[PDB]
Amino acid sequence: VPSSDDHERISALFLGPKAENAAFLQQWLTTVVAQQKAARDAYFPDDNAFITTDMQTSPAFAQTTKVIASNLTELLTALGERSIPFFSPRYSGHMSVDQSLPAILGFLSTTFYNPNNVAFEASPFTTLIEEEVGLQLSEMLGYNRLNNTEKPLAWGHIASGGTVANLEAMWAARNLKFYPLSLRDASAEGAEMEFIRDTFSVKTCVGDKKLLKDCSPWELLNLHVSTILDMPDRLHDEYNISPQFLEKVMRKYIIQSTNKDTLMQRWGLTQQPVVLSPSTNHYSWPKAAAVLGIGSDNLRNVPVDIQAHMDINELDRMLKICLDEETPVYQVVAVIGTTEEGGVDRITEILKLRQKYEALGLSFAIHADAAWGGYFATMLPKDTLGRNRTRLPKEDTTSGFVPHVGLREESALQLSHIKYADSITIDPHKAGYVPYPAGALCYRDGRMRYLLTWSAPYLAQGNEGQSIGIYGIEGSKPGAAASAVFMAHETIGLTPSGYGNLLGQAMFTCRRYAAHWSAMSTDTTSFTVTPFNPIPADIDPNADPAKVEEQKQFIRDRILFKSNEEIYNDSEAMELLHQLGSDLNINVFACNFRDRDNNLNTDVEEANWLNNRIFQRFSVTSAEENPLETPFFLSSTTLKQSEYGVCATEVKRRMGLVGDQDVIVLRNVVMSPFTTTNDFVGTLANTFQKIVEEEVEYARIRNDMKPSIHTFLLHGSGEQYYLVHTPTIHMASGRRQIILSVNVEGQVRQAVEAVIVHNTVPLRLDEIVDGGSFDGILTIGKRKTSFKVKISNIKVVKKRSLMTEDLESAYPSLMPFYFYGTQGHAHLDHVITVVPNIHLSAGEIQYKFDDEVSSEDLAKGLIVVAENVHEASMQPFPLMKDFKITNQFFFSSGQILRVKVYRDPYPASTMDPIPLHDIKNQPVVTQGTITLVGNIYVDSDALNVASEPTADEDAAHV
Amino acid sequence: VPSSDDHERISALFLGPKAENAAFLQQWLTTVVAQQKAARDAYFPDDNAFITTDMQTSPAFAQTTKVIASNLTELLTALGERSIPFFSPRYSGHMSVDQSLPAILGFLSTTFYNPNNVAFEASPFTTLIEEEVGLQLSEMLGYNRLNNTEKPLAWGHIASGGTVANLEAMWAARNLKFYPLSLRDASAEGAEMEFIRDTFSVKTCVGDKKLLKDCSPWELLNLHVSTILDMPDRLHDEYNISPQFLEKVMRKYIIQSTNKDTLMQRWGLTQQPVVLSPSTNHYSWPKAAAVLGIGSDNLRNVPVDIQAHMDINELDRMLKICLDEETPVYQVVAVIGTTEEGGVDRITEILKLRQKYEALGLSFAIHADAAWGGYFATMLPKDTLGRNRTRLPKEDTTSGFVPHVGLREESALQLSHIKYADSITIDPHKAGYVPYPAGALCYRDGRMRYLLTWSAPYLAQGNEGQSIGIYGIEGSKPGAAASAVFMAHETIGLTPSGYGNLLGQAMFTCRRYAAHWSAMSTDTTSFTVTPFNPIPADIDPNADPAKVEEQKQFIRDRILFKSNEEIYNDSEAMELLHQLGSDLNINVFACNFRDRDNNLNTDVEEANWLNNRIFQRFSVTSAEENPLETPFFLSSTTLKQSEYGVCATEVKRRMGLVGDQDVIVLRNVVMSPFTTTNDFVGTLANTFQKIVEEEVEYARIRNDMKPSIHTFLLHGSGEQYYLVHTPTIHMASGRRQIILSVNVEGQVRQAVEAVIVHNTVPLRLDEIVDGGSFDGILTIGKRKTSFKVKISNIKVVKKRSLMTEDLESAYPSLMPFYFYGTQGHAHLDHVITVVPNIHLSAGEIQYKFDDEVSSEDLAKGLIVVAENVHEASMQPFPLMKDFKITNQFFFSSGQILRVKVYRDPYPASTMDPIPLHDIKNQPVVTQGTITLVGNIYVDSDALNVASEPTADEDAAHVPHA
Ligand code: NA
Ligand code: NA
Ligand code: NA
Ligand code: NA
Repeated sequence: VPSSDDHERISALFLGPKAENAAFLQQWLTTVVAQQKAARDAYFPDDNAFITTDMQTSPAFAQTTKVIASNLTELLTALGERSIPFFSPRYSGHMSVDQSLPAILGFLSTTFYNPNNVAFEASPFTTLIEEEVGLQLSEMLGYNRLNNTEKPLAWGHIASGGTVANLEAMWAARNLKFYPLSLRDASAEGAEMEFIRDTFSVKTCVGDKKLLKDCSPWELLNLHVSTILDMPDRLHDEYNISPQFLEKVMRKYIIQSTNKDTLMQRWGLTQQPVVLSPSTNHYSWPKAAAVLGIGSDNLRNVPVDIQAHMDINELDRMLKICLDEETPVYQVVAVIGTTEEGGVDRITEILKLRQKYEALGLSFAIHADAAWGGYFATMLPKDTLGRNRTRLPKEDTTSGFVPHVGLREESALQLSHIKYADSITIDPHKAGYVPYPAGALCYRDGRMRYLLTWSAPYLAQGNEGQSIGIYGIEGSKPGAAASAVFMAHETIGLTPSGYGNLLGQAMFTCRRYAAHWSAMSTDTTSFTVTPFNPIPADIDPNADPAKVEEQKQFIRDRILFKSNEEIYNDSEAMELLHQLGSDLNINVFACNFRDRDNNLNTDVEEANWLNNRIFQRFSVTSAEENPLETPFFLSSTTLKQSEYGVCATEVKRRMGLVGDQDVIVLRNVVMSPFTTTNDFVGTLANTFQKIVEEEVEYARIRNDMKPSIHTFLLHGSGEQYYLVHTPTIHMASGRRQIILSVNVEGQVRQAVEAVIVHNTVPLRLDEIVDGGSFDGILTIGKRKTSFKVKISNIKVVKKRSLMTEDLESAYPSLMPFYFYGTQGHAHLDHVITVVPNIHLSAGEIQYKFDDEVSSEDLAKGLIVVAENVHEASMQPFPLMKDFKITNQFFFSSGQILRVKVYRDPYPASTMDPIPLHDIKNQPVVTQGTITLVGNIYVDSDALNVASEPTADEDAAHV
Repeated sequence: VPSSDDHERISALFLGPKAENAAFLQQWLTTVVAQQKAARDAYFPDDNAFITTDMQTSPAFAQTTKVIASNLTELLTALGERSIPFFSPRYSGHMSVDQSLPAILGFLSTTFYNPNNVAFEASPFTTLIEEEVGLQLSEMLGYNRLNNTEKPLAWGHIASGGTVANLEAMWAARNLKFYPLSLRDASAEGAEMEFIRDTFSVKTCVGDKKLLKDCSPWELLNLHVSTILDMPDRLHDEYNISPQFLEKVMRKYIIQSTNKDTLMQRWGLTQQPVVLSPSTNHYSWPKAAAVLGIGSDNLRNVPVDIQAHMDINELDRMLKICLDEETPVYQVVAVIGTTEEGGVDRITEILKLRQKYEALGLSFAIHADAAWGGYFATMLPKDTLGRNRTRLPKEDTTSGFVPHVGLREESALQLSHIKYADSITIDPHKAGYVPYPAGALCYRDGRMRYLLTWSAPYLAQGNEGQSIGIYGIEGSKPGAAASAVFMAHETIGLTPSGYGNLLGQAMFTCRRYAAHWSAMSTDTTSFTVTPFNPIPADIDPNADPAKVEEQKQFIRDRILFKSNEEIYNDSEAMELLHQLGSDLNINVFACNFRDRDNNLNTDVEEANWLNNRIFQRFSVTSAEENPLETPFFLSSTTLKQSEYGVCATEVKRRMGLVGDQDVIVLRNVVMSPFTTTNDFVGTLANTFQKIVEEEVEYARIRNDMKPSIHTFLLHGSGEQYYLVHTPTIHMASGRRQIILSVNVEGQVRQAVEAVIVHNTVPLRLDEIVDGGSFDGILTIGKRKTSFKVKISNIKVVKKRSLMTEDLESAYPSLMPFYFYGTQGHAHLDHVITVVPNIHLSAGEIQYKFDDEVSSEDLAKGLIVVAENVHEASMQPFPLMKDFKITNQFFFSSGQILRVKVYRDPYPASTMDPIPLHDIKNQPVVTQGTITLVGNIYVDSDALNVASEPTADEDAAHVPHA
C-alpha cells in the first residue's frame, strides 16, 4: 500500500498549479505585516507617528494610494496574461518552476528591513544568516564546517548567480596560481621579506622540500592549492610576520595590482596558463576567461564522449600536452549536471588524473560547476542509525500518491566525490526552489577567498562583526537573498527526507516523461522520437533489435498511461523506469519523420526543420504570441558538431540521419513534483504527439517529390533561348540548379521585366534529359496577359543537386557564376554551393576577355569567379523585405565584375557534390570584365528558410 | 501659507517609521494573492486541482504548514530584534532607508512568476519591462531614447548593483580600446578582410582621414568612441559585409579571445593603457581593474581638491604625462555623488579637457559613476509650458508640512552635463528607494554593449524576441528586479514633481541636519563640531572670525529647533540653509574636544579616539549589541592622507588639529523625508550632543596630566639598580619612555618573576629630574605581600616623549633597544618609536662585542639594533589575550640577538622627536651578540588602543532606567 505522506509533505511548499494554497499564503502575508508593525512599534516605543491619520485622509495621500493600487493591478494583470506559466506542470522546458513559499516569504520579510550584506554594520543579522547558509551548503556538499579539526574549514557565500560564482572561482584560481611568484619576488634580495628567503621552504608538486628561492618558475607554477593557501599562516607561525605587514608588502607584487602579464614578462614566462573545461561548458566559462584577461583562447575545451561527459582520455592527453610545453593549468572544471542534458562528469576520474599528473610535476585546482547538480547531493544516503525518536506514522492513502526515487548509481558516485573539488558552484535558484537571485560559491578551504582581495586573514575579534561581503565580485547585496535561501533550507531540509524527497519526486516525474520519449513512436508512426539516453537494451549499438522493440513494448504495456500506484507495485516496471532518461532530470530527445511510404528521412536539415517547428509550437519566443494558448513547454538546443563531436554524430546515427551538420534537439527539464498526479503526464505526452503529427504532415508536404509545377527564367533572344530554373529550398522538388538551352515554339517576341515560363503538365526536374520537351506558359513580368508555348530540343547545360548531402558547408571566398550562351550573347547565374544563399541571374551582359572564348566553351558552360565580389563576407544575405536594391547593389545594372574564367570540371548533369573551394587551382582559361546590363533577377528568400512562416503563424492560420 | 500636499503625497509610498501604513499594505498584499489565483485559474481553466482538499488536511501537509508558520514567525521576530531600523528617521548613517512600497510590491508580484531575464523565452514580459526601465533611466539622465534621429540611441539594463555596472563599463572600455587594432589585424594581408584594406578609412583622433592600415598603433589607440562603434555598420554599408561574417572572423582577433597582452606583444606595445579616476573613488574601481587583468596599478588615481572633487589641473597634468609617454587612456571616471561626501566632480571641466587632448591626439571614454548621484537628476528643472490640464488644488495645511528644496547651482550644472559621458552607472537601490538588488548601467550609444560579447548587432525580427541578458557580467537574473524599478518609476515619477519632490524633501532634511553640525559647538562647549563643508562666511580661510561667529549665531537664532513653517517663511533663513552641508545629501563632520581649562586638543589620534567612540555609540558593529537601544545612527570613515591629501589636511586644520596622521570623520547620509516633522531633527541633535559630552568626559580623563601613580620594572643588583617605566597610551600621563639609575633604600633582597615598583605619592613623570626621589612599594611577581622602599639618587638615563607629535610614522626594519648599565651587567629596553607597539625589557643579559664598551657609554645608554629581529614585519603585535609566550618567542630567555651598537645622538631627556629610521648610517661603535638571560618583561597591550574597552562596553556598564 503506497503512502501519500511524502507528496503531501512537499505539496504545502508551493502556491500551486491552481493557486490551491492561496489561503495559507494569505495567512502568512498577514503575519508578515503584523510583525512588521510590531517591530517598528518596538523600536523606541515612545516615538509618536510621523504619518498621522489626518495626513492619511488628505487628498494628496489618497491620490498616491490610488496610483499605487492602480499600478499594482495593472502589473498583476499583465504578469498573468504575458508571462510564462512556470507554475503549471504544463511547463517542463527550462530550469523554471513554481518556487517555494518559504523562500518567497523569507525574501519578502527581509526586504522591509533592506539589509545590505556588503557590511556588517548594515546587516548585523543577515550577515550571520548568509554565513550560516554558506556553511549549510558546504556541509551538504560534503565539505567540512567544523573548526579546529584536521580538515580545511570551508566557506560559502551567496552571489547573484552561478555565472558570478564561476567568475569568482576562476578569479581565485588565477590569483592563486601566481601567488608563489609574487611571494618569491617579495622575498628577493632587496625586498621587504628578504630575511625569510634562506629558510622558507615549500613542498614542490612532486613532494620535495625546497627553499622557495630555489624553485624554478615551473615548480612555483605547480605548487598544490594547500601549499599556497598555507603560506600566510606559515609566515606568521614561522617568523611572527603580521597579516597587516604581509598584505601591505604583497600589494605591490600580486597580480591584483600588476596584472599577470607584467609579472610573466618580468619572469620571462611565455606560456599563458589555461583552464581545462568540457567543450559544452556553460557560457559563463569562456565569458569569465574573457573578463579576467585570461582570454577565451586559453579556456581549452575538452571533447565529450557519446553521452556528453568530458572525455577522460582526452583530458589526459591535453594535460600531457600542457606538461610537455610547460603551460600551467589554473583549473579543471567538472560539470556536475550539464545545462543541456543534466549529465555528470566523472570527477572520480579527474581526481585520479590529478594524482597522476602531480607525480609528474603538474598541478591544478579543481572546480565543480554544480550550479544545477549541487542540490541533488541531498539525495545521497545518510546514516539513519542516529535517529531514535518517535516518528509520526506515514499511513495516508488519499488520492495524491507520488513516489520519490533515488539517484542513479553513477550520479551518486560523482555527487559523493564533489567534496574533493577545491571549489563548488551551486544555484539555490536552480534546483533549490529559491527565486532569483540566489547563486552560491563554496570553497573547500575558506582561506581561498582571501585571494579575491589585497588582504591577508586577520584573527577575528568578538567586539567587531566581520563583513561577509568583501570576498567576491559584488558590492551591495540583499541580505533578503540570504534569508530566502535560509528559509528554504530550514523548512524543506537539506537531507534525504526533505530536499531529497522533493527532488526524488521530480526525478520520478522525469523518468515518467522519459518513458514516453523512449517508447512513443513505433515502426509505423509518421514520426520517430529518439531519446538522448537510450533505453537499457538499446545502449549496445549492435543490440538485437528484437530485444529493443520488446523493451519498448514493455514500456507501453507496464508504464505508459498507468497510475503511479499500479507502476510502483510492479517491481519490474520500477526497475526499468529507474534506468530511463537523464542522469539529473534534464531529458533530451529528438524527432524524425517518414514519408507516406514509411521511409525514414535521413536529411539532417529536414529533421532540424521539424524539431525547430515542434519547439516553436511548445514555447514562447515573440511578444506576439499569447502564452496562455501554449499547452506544453519545452526548450531546444543545437548540438554543434564542433563542440559535441562524437556525441552529436551518435545522436544523428540513432535518429537515422546521415550528414555532418549540427543537429537540433528538444530539451525537457523536469522540476515539477505534480505532473504525474492523475497521470497528467500522459495528457502531455498525447498533446505532444498530436502536435508532432501535425508538423510531420507539413514535413511530408515539404519533401514530396511528386511531379509538380516549376518556374523558369528565360534568357536570350530568338537566336537561341535558355531556361534557368528558379530553385527553392522550401520544397524538396525545387532543390535543383538547372540551366538548359532550348527551342521555344510559340508567339513570343519582345525586345526591364522578367520573362517566366511554367510547365503546364506536372513533371519531376530530374526527368528533364537531353532531347526532352514540354508545354508551358509565358508571363511577361506583371502583365495580365499570358502566352502558351512549347519548350523543345532541350539540352542540359547544367543540372546539379541542391540537396543537403550535395552542398558544401563553407561559402566561396569569391563569388562564382555559370557563364553560358553564344558569342556576344552570354548569360550569368550564381552557382549555389551552400544554403542559405541568394539567386542572382543576368540575361543581358557584356563581356570582354583577353582571349576570345570558343562557342564550344560558351555552350558547355564555364565558371567565372568575380575577384571583386566576396561572397562569404556577405552571407547570409538579408531577406528581400529587409534591403532595397539600388544601382549601388553589387549585382545591378551597370555594375562591373572582374573575373577569372575556368572550365567546369564536373559533368553537365550530376547528382553528386561539385566542390569549388579550390577552383583557383584550376587552369585559368582567360580573365577580364563583365558588365551587367539587364534582365536581372535577384531573390534572397527562395534559398533561405528564414523567409518561411513559423509554426506559430501556420498554426494561427488554421 | 505652506502646503502639506507634497509631503502627504510621498508619505503614502512607505510602510512608515511606525508602520503607519500597514492597513494599506495589507490591502495590496491581499490583491496580490487574489490576482495570482485569478491568473493561475485562467491558464487552461479546465485543468483540475493538483493539490486537493484531502491533501491539504492530511497530517503531513499540516505539519509542513506548521513548520512554515514557525520558521516565518521566528525569522520575523529575529529580524525585528536584530536588524538595523533603517525604517526610523533615527537612522541616518549609510545609504539605507525605508524602501518604497511600489517597488517591494512589484518585486513580490513578479517572483510568483519567477521570470528569468537572461533569455526572452524565459521572460517575454519582464525583458520588455527591463528594456523600458533602461530607456527611462537613459532619458532621465539626458540621453536619447528616440529611434531614427541624429543622436545615438541609448541602451540601459539592470545589474545586481553599481559594482557590476562599473565593472561592465570598464570591460566595455577595455575591449573598445583594442577593437581597431583587432580589425586592422583582420584586414591585414592574408587575413579574411584583406579586401577592404586599400579603401577602408577612419578619422584619426585629430580628425584626419586615413586608411585604417596606414594609422600608427598610437593613432589606432586613440580613435574616438563614435569612430569605433560605427565600424560594424560601416563595414556593412560600404562592403555589404554581414554581421555574421564579421563576428565569426573577428572572434580570433579580439581581446575577448586573445587577451590584451598577447595582442600588445604582437604589436610591440609596452605601455599598459590606464583608467584615470579620483583618489577617493569607490572600491569597485580598483577592484574592476584587478578583475579585468588591467591591474589596479593601471588605475591611476587623480588627487582631489580641498572639497574632495577630482582636481582638474592634476587630471590635466596626468593626461599630459599619458600623451607624452604614449600611454593610452581607456577611461576617465567622473564621480557624480561621491560615496563619502556626496560631492560632484566637475564633468564640465573633464569634457573641456577631452576637447583639449583630442586636438593633441589623445582620446578616452568618459564614464560617470552616478551610482549615488544619478537619481538627483530628477531635480533638474523641466519645461512646464507643455502642461495645460486641470490640477487638483494644493490647499492642505494639516500638521505635517515638509518643503522640498532644489539642487545647488553647481550640482545642477554637473548633473545636466552627465548626458555627455559615454556611460553612466546609477543605483535604483541607492537613491531610487528600490530594495536590493537593483543597479543599472546606461550607454550613451547602446551599440557599446556589443563589446561585452563575441557578437555584432543583427537586424531585429518581429517573430523573435531579443534577449537582454547577454550584454553584461551576469547570467540568470530576476525579472522581478525590473518590475520593482518599473513600479517605483511609474508610481513615484521620474520628474521634478515625483522623485524630485521626494529627494527635495530629503535634501531639505539634510540641510536641517547640517545646520546643527555647523553651529552646535561654541567657544565654551567641551566639544567642537566641524563640518566638512564650511558655512558661507567660513569658506574663506582668512575670513573675519566675527563674521563667521555672527553667521553661526544667526543659524542658532533663526534655524535650529524652529518649525518647518517658521523657517520656510524666513527668506533670509532659507537662503542661508540652502548653502549648508553636502552637495548631494551626505553630510560629513567631525568632533574635537577641549580640556577643562578650555584648551583645544591638537592631537589627531586623540581626536580619532573621540570620533571613533562617538561612531560606536551611534552604530552597531558587533553581534553583542541590542540594536534597538541605539537612538541615532551615523556612519564613519577615515580620510587617509595618501588619498585625500590637501583635503584631509584642510579638515584637520579647520578642526584645530596638527599632524600628518589619517583623520577619522563622521558621515550622515540623509534619505529620510520624515526627520523634520515636529522638529525631530532637533531631538536627534540633542541626543548627539549629550553622547558627545559623555565621550568628551572620557577624553578629558584620558588626557589629564595631573600627578598619578606610575609603574616601574626594577633592573640590576645591589651594585646598581635601574627603574624602567612601563609606558601606556591609555593615559596621556603615561606616554613617556623613561629609564633611571637609582638607589633603593629598604629591606629588599630577592634573587623568573617580575619585581615591580610603584610610587606611593602621585607625581608627574616630566618632573622626575636628576637628584630627585620618591617613596614606593615593591612587588615580587605574584606575591600578595608588598614592601616599602625609598627611591633616591635618581639619574635619568633616558626620558623621551611617546606623544603622537614626537613619534615616527614608519616602524624600524630592525628592532632597536636601549643598552645601559655597568660593565658585565647591562640591560635592554625596546625603543618605542611608533605606536601601536610592544614593551620588551630584559634585566639580565650577556653581551659579547668585538670591542669592549666603556663604562661611560654603558652608563649613558647605547642603542643596539638587532639584525635578526625584524620589527616592522611583526607589527602590530597580537594582544596578550591572543598569544602565549613560550621559549619559541623571539624575546625569551636563551634567545641570542646579533646586534650593531650605536651611540644615541639625542640628549638624555627630550620632549622632541628622536628619529632612528636611518640609525644604520650613524657611526658603528662595535658589533656582536646579546643573549637574553632573565628578568624578562613583555606587554603588547599597554601600547595598543585595541586592548581598551569600546564605547559600547563602557556605556553598558553605566546604569540606566
Ligand atoms: Na510558440
Ligand atoms: Na547526391
Ligand atoms: Na554601538
Ligand atoms: Na614634543
